[PDB]
Amino acid sequence: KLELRLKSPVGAEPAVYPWPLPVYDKHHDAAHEIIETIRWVCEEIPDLKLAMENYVLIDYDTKSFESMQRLCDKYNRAIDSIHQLWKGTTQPMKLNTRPSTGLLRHILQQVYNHSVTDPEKLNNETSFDLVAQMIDEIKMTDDDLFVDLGSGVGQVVLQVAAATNCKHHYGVEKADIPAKYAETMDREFRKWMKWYGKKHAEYTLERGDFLSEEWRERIANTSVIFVNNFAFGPEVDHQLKERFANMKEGGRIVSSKPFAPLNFRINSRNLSDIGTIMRVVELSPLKGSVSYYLHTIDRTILENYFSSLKN
Ligand SMILES: CC(C)N(CCCNC(=O)Nc1ccc(C(C)(C)C)cc1)C[C@H]1O[C@@H](n2ccc3c(N)ncnc32)[C@H](O)[C@@H]1O
Repeated sequence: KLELRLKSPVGAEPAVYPWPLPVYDKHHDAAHEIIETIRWVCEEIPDLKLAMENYVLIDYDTKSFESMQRLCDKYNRAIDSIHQLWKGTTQPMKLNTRPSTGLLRHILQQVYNHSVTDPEKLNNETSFDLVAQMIDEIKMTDDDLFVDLGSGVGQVVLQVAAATNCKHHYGVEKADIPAKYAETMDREFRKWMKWYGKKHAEYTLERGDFLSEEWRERIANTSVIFVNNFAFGPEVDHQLKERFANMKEGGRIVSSKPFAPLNFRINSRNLSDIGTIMRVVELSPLKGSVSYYLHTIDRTILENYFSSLKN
């Protein structure tokens, strides 16, 4: 039990890593998780950054236990010192805050790397930045209800719940492997958010089938749906159209394949198509990453067709 330990900046249980430090995949290992965690805690707390300014931006040897041990001791002592500074007159750091996008990206990486330990069993990454663009574009409020349809190991739900104020966030997933992993991710996410002292809106990861009778009314009372439908066959896409027809006004759907055409002009031969009750717009892709679509339930376009004929 050689070990490295990192103290929480808010008194939660320390993160404990074994030595030699594990490798996650060809591009991520525990050594760098540690270094990046330290650096993010220095951004969280400016005094900490000052206290180890002469240590945080030097490229330690991640293969020497002593070099890594020196980094963690330097950090752990600085934390002890900050916790004393807060005991005095100096006020602590706020505990109600949401994590910045950078920090959240780092947390979700370590949560994933700690939860999904054999990513071969998920055979049968860059989703974070795409989801982040969408979070910036699709404004959400404490009124809204969020769902990720086919939520996987849950990371997109975790991202949105950490970023927005919605009253609730849901993921729904039918396969047992990803649902198993989702339970761990949930566990880890709560651990590390506590560890960093950061807030999240409420969320739930469920096992279930979003095309079932139970989910019909749930979809109808959902105001924000994300669905990566790029590989759904036409049966499933037709099933979802049926579900979305019952959505309240203003309800939003963001997808990769559109559920109604952009050009849709309403006429007598198509007046029952879903295109009659929703605006559709193509959303800008991220330079580095391809088409995404925003559907907003607007029944007034049906109204304007009936008002027009009535003239
Ligand atoms: C590809 C989709 C469908 N899904 C993605 C899992 C991670 N979530 C995710 O990528 N969300 C997301 C990401 C980006 C976007 C945008 C690009 C911004 C539009 C939108 C959504 C895969 C999971 O859906 C599950 N799924 C598929 C059908 C099925 C079912 N009817 N009920 C239950 N779960 C089911 C399937 O078992 C997979 O675990």
